Amino acid sequence: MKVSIPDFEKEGEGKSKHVMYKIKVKTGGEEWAVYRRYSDFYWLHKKLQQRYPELVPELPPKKWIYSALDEQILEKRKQGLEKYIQRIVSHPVLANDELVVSFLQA
Repeated sequence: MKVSIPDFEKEGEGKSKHVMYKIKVKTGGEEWAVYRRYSDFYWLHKKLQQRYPELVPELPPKKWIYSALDEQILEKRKQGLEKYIQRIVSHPVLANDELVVSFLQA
């Protein structure tokens, strides 16, 4: 399983600016995308860390981000979340964990 995060996207209203990260997932000759917020990654991390504290990599940190205004902050978070999820899928045991399978397919 090969994963990457080519882009982030802002979805919603104007008052509920939320940022979602587009995760591109390849396995065999199949490819699809899922969209996930930082808070989705944070929940995944906390639950995985309970199961496999030895294997879970460092998650990019929580931040006060004003209005999602700062794209420079978002580009760095995108990059960090990409390294994070790549590291997860590099461990067969995590890649096959039901949480991760759901995270990457739902």
